[PDB]
Amino acid sequence: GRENLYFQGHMDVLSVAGPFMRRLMLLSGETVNVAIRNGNEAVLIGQLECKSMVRMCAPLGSRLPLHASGAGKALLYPLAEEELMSIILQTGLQQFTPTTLVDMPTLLKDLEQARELGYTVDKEEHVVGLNCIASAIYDDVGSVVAAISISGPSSRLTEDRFVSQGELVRDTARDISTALGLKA
Repeated sequence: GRENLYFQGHMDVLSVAGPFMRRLMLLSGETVNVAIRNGNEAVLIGQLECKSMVRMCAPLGSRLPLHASGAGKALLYPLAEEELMSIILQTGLQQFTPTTLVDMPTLLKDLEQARELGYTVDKEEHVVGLNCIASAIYDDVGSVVAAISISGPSSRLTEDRFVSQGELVRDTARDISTALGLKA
């Protein structure tokens, strides 16, 4: 079912996300990605690149770590601690950069913060020089079905912009969730 990469629910998120991905790319100036959970990794299924020659440009289908990428963490923060414990038992907490979160308590502390703010921040935890800011997309029952993120060079998506961009990503995710809920 939803464990299939081509699951219709995933495609439904893509079908309504277009307009919002466009607005987010324009307002943030960075590449916008849509990821879903598959095989205990975050897989990029939608993307809209920004126009800058230097940017994030992983291909669709790229598989990202759930505990170390912004997109991955956005798929994790809505989950109950028991499910999180289950996932990590199987994936482990591979270190990708010098600051990756590789301990369960720090990871949980970070996800609790993202749940309070409605967005997560990945500051070079996956790829050196790449910051990712992401937020969960939810279905009619409040379950997380996907995540949207802006990803770009750490020198451009700087710390002084995390709050303004985080709120824009959260609002964007919120609108996608709403659009997904419409019966057209």
